[PDB]
Amino acid sequence: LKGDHNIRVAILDGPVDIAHPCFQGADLTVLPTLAPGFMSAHGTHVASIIFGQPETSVPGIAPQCRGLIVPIFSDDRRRITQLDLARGIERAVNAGAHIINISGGELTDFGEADGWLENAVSLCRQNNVLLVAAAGNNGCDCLHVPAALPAVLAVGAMDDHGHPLDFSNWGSTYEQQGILAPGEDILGAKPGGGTERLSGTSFATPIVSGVAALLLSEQVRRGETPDPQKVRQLLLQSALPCARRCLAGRLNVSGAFTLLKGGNM
Repeated sequence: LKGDHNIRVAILDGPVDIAHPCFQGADLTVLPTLAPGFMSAHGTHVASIIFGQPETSVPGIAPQCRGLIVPIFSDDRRRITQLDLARGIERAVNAGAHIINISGGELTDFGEADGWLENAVSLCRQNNVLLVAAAGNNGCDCLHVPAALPAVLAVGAMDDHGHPLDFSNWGSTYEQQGILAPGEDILGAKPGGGTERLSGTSFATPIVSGVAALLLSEQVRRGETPDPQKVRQLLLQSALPCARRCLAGRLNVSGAFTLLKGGNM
């Protein structure tokens, strides 16, 4: 119940401290940084939530999955453009990612995006790759991209008691394609060593990516072809009611696994 090395999860972000103790034993491949917001800038923390090893300072959700660390920057100090993100997504698709985790995003009018990014996200849809992205922390009837784009799984933040956090964005498109996941005081690794608990849709997002990876890993165990876009559908269909701030509902892992096996909740 800890993942499968045949299931590939990509982290698209800023720098990731792969020397952190929690990644000792993790199956992590770092794609090279190429020649010349969307970066959460919590790359180490985000990655640890999925791939942190059992018995280390950060136990991850899917420590047996194959991780791909994909830089979406050339220089970490420069604004990440939509083309920077698009190229990162394409690199992740080309590397065989099943799931692509984007803990960053930008606030928009109503989820519009320019051509490069729209096309990169459509490529995921066309190739059955699941993009999971942070809803944003503006606390309004608001949409981020890539979270609000077609076939993306948007992720909002709820507290320990299952209530939406006030900062988590709740624009209407999220009602069809967003779910709430734990996003208050989520444990993760600090670059340079140590750990910390942080709050935000950036941390809720990798929880969902990790759960999606576990669902795909169970498909493998069942002798079924991994199906990232069906997994998105199952996470949405199994989400529990809390009203607009609930999005499609609250992440429901047991319900998702029940639906995965064709059961009923």
